[PDB]
Amino acid sequence: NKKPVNSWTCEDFLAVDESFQPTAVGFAEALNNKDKPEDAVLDVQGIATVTPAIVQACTQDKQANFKDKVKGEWDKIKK
Amino acid sequence: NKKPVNSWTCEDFLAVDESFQPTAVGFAEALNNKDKPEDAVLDVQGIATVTPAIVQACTQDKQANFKDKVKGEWDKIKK
Repeated sequence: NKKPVNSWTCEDFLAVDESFQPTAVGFAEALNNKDKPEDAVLDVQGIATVTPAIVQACTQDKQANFKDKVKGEWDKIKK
Repeated sequence: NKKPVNSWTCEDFLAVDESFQPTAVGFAEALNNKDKPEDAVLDVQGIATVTPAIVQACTQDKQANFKDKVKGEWDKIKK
């Protein structure tokens, strides 16, 4: 799918090759985090921790918005 | 690594473990799509192909700005 990522559903995400799921999550997270991009830091551990929890959350709610599942899982890595 | 990604030089990127380099490349690309997020497109196979080219380019120019090499290699791929 060449759909813009913010339009991906959880279903679209599960279709990406396994080795690249953390990349799709990192991308969605950074694109929508919207804190100043000049201060944006790569949180490898955060992305690695949330990815399986996202594949999990996504499997249980295939039609949800992918970008939205990322934010909600990422809202447990800081809060 | 706590430096903001937009401040990274090639030396910082070469320090990222091989398994997370494509996530770093995709994260850098997302930071450039902050103004109109709903139009950002993630091309996972493109990330897969270009990452090793950026690693090599960075090895030969360690002092250079990381995002600039990301853009340079991606430009050589499309155009």
